[PDB]
Amino acid sequence: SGFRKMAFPSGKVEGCMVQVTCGTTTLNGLWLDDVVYCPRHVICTSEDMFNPNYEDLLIRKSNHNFLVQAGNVQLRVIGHSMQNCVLKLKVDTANPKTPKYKFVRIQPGQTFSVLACYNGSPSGVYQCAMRPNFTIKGSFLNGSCGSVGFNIDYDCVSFCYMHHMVLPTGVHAGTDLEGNFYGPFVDRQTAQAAGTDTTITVNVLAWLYAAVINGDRWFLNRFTTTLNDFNLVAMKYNYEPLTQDHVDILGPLSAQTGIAVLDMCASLKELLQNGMNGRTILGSALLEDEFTPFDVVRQCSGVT
Amino acid sequence: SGFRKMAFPSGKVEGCMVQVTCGTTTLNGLWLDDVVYCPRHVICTSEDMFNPNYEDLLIRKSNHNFLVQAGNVQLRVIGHSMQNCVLKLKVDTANPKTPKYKFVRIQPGQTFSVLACYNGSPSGVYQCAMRPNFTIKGSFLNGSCGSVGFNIDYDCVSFCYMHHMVLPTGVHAGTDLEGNFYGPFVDRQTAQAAGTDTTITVNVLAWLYAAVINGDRWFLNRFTTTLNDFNLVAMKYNYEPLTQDHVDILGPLSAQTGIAVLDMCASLKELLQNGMNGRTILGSALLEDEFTPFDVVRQCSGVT
Ligand SMILES: Cn1cnc(Cn2c(=O)nc(Nc3cc4cn(C)nc4cc3Cl)n(Cc3cc(F)c(F)cc3F)c2=O)n1
Ligand SMILES: Cn1cnc(Cn2c(=O)nc(Nc3cc4cn(C)nc4cc3Cl)n(Cc3cc(F)c(F)cc3F)c2=O)n1
Repeated sequence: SGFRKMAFPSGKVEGCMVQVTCGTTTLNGLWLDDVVYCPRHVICTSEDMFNPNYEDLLIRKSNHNFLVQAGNVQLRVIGHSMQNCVLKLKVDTANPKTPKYKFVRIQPGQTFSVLACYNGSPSGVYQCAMRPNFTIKGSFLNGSCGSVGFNIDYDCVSFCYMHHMVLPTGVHAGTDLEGNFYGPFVDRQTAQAAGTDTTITVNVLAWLYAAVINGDRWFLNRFTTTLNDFNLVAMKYNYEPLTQDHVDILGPLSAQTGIAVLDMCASLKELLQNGMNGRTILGSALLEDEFTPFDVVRQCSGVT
Repeated sequence: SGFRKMAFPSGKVEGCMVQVTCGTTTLNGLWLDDVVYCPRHVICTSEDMFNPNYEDLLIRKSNHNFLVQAGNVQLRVIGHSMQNCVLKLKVDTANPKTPKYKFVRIQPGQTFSVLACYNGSPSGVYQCAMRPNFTIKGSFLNGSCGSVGFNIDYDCVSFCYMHHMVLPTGVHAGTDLEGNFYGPFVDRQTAQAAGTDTTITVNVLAWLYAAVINGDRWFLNRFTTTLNDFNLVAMKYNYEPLTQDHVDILGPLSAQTGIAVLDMCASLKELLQNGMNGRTILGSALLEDEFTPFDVVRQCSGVT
């Protein structure tokens, strides 16, 4: 009962966060086994940030230029290498708190938990989604560079995001853990613009199901639509088109609830055209698109 | 930049969660030093839950009736005692992962993070507020009894909530860690009703400040009101009355923003009377009342 923006427990990640300083530039890094992963922007002095030549800056550095602090313990840098936009600092000590992990790239519309960190120190946890324009609507202040996003699958942490920068619109941009940006951005301190964002339709439908599971039923009706008639309406309102694979993903919720996907699509059509008229769904007055079908199952049926 | 429902990192609590079984009844408990704290409802068999006589049930038990599992490790119960609605199971091993901690009772309107647990296993983290009617709007399934709420002050975990039960309306009720209920509830499986809830006015004002800090300014105006004129309007709309101490708490946000509290109160007056007319604030179409003034400072200025 109830429905909240729920993050994954963050303890397994917290013991991996460290602080990385290179001269007067400092940010967060991720310590797994005997490697520390962090944004390569850390080798920039303030003069280099606008237009860095990262290959040039890196060859001018040595291992002792890199200060890595894990709490009070200092870690000895014994090697360094660049992989796309991340720096890999080999250290002399393997992190005894290394969880089982993997590096995965997520798709637009998927959700993950962020551990926001400052000076190597975990500060807070929240859930967000990768937007279709490859930015996230995070909550980050100065000093959060290197903070990570992750999911938990049983025992295993899947890292999927490393925070790099803020865009002029206030949204955030970053890379996967192999250093490849999400979206068309580059790691330099310039004004870069995001493409126009759209609403994640399958998620809105997942959330309507969650509402029906929690006793909000006022928006349902008899009608059924077809994919094509729906998608014609979706596009007018800046919603991602719906596919057959989307419909199939919503299968478990369809079953548990007794409402066909195309049945629920007709309700969504109505909500889009007529609005909500001061009514709320799951305590919201807007259609919420940052819960996936898996988030709903996890919170309305049970997974630990 | 950005604004999210942010929870505290949960790692320090996660290593304290255990599973407590007494016959066929099972729930979560909190292992600190050599004590395990859990809801006393665990000594009820299914027949006892409607109208337990807890003093009777407890004397009929012995230490070996209590199965406590910390992951795979079983803990040896060497003593038991009841304190109001919580059971204290003394065990033979002190939890090596015990953080610095304290037990504090929170006031209505304050916020805290919940670690929702099942079978002793941490499942998710979210932030919520204690409502003025002493319930919380949580997200909990069967098996979450004993889950805890907490805050973090530097190094120190302040535990403030132990989850007991769900009410017919879908909201949740629990105790502090000394076993005293929040609100007029009792730990038995009967239908109990909550008092009528109200909106936490000081929090709504804290959130309007957060919006101004993040560039949402459309709702501001010239007018100033007085406490008395505002409180006259607040009460018509089921808002908690505002006090001088509330005004003082909003001091830091007033300063950082250049907008007097009574200035912001006039905007809130307008929003209450005219509504928002399809505009949003911080991505919400409702006035949000579950961020305290301290939550806003923490997320818009910086505290780790
Ligand atoms: C407001 N906000 C929201 N998210 C962010 C993230 N972020 C950040 O934390 N820091 C950045 N630049 C740095 C300045 C430094 C000054 N010192 C002493 N050390 C510093 C280290 C960093 Cl990383 N930036 C900007 C930024 C970071 C990049 F990694 C990048 F490739 C381009 C950029 F423009 C930043 O966005 N701040
Ligand atoms: C849907 N929901 C939302 N929150 C809750 C919390 N909660 C819970 O998890 N369990 C409860 N009763 C139990 C049944 C058991 C069956 N077995 C085998 N073991 C059990 C243990 C418990 Cl605790 N309840 C009900 C409940 C729990 C109390 F602690 C109480 F004092 C009165 C109550 F009515 C419950 O609300 N479920």
